[PDB]
Amino acid sequence: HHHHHHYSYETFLKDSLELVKQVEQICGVPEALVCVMRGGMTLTHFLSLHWDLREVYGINAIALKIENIPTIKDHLKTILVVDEIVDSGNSLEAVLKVLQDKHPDKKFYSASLFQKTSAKYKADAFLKDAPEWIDFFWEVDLKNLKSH
Amino acid sequence: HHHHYSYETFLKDSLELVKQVEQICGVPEALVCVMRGGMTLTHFLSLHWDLREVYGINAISALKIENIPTIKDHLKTILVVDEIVDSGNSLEAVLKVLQDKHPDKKFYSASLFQKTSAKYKADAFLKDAPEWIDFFWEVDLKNLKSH
Ligand SMILES: O=c1[nH]cnc2c(CNCCCP(=O)(O)O)c[nH]c12
Repeated sequence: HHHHHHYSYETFLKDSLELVKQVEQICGVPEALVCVMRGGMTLTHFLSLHWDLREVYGINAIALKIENIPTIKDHLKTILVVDEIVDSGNSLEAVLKVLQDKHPDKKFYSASLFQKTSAKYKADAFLKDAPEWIDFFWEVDLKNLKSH
Repeated sequence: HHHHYSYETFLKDSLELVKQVEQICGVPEALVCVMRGGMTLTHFLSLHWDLREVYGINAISALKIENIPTIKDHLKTILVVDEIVDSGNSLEAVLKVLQDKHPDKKFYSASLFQKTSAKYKADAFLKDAPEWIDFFWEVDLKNLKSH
């Protein structure tokens, strides 16, 4: 069927620097992050430490219900929503919808490492077109290590 | 003196943490990530255990616990994860609010590092905390940029 793409820790570090650069071009350094769990956790960890951001919020998604919706402090105006891949785009669109409804005065930008060209909804910042089959080091490294 | 905690060491430690946690409470039913320190660790653990119920909580310094999660009713065995226990003050305050808000659930804590003189200790930890540790999620990205 489809060929097997893999995203390593070293590629993640290189791309994260480029992601930082592109986010700063579009909205400056964010004042807070919303991590889409689980996919965005490692990325948002690295980004929040790089930008010295202590305001890091989480949000979950499942025909979609968005769960654990954060309540962002009033003085935070520029928020970056972070996920690792946008496939159909349905989850990210729903996440941004509930976040902006709840906080109409704030500006939410979205960033993803990978982005399907066919997605109905695209992140404001993304680095790479998503192939049909790609796995990530946070998914596969532990078990190959356990297998050895 | 200065320890760089690498991605490779973190992988090996994460498997051992899984083993130690399962010995104590079995496989957890959900995770609470202490942000930011527990983020990457909770990401790897939740994927390893195939757990989608992952919650965040914030401990910011003086000390305030913020963004207290509402854990669903059917989840009873919860693992709270952070990367290092120093004084133990922030983990102790996280557990107290979680237990206060969910008196029906059992919360266990796990850390990679724990300093021996900590006033409050995690249920499960792997290594004594040395004088200072650079974690790869803290330094690798600025080091790559600057070299
Ligand atoms: O060597 C270290 N590297 C990175 N971070 C730390 C910290 C702060 N986080 C620990 C939890 C705060 P506490 O409430 O337990 O005191 C202490 N030492 C180190």
